[PDB]
Amino acid sequence: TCPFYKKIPGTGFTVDAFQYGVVEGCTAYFLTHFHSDHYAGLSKHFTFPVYCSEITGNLLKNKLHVQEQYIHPLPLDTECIVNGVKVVLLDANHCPGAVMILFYLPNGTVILHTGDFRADPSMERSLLADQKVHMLYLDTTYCSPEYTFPSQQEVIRFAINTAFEAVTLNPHALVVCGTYSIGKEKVFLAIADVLGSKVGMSQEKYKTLQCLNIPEINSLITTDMCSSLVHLLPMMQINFKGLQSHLKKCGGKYNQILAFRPTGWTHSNKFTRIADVIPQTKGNISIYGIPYSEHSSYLEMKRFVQWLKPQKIIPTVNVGTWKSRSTMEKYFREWKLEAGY
Ligand code: NI
Repeated sequence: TCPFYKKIPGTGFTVDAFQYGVVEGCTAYFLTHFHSDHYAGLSKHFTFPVYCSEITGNLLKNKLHVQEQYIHPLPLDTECIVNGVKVVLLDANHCPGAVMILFYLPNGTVILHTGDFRADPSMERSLLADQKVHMLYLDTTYCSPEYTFPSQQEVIRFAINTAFEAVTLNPHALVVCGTYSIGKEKVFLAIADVLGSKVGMSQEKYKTLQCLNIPEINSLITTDMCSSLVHLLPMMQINFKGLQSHLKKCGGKYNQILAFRPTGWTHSNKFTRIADVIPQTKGNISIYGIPYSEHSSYLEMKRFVQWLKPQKIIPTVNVGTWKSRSTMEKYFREWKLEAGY
């Protein structure tokens, strides 16, 4: 059944709750972003109002064929009325079109639902600064102190310098980048930009990217693989078997692959710096795992919450085990005692 952490009290609303059938008493279904664990259940047969960002609405229409009459896109940073309740969508610094949702309940309670987010100090100067938030529905994906990772900027700097050096040493090297969802477009776009290439990809992936309102996108991507030296493939294909196979397909245009797998966290982060990352190599194939995250680190999450000072926190991730739930509740209490709220 629909879990309680997907329901917004005092409303008829649910958040990211499309796989339970008809949720009894739900008058409006919000969708924070277009990732499959969140949209699971939507299709062209859905006949209830869906509230979301413009970008998420483009992907619902074009990829899932949800009918236009049920898609209700809202602008960001704008007070809107939904079934009689004031809401605001805020940028979540996750993947394209990803939002956080502020609900202003008739009784005076204010609720923030983060969806999936990567907390950032810039959020401390949004419409969040303007009033008190009583309840926080929090993306706790990396809510443990072992989860450190570098800034997105440091990671992109590493990838750009690595690719540029490899291809300048060998003009017959191909660069490959893995993907299985929207998000992390900076990795492959930044590398293509430094090499003066477009990124080549499948028709299905090109269609997905043309939904994202990225400026000058027609200048950066293509379905012509032959004219491109940065290829996107399914993340599943980013291994030695899959990459050897792909190299055969390029008809001796290339004699070397340099591949990037943008992982979330991997336990080489507890020891190794970004400057010190090395690839796995077999023959003329090298694979780099790079820690490009679109979720908060433990420290970024802690700063956000100690800034916001909510009265109650409801985790939305890692809620399935008692040991996880109990550990998270211990960090929340530490945070509150250290900061004094
Ligand atoms: Ni997500």
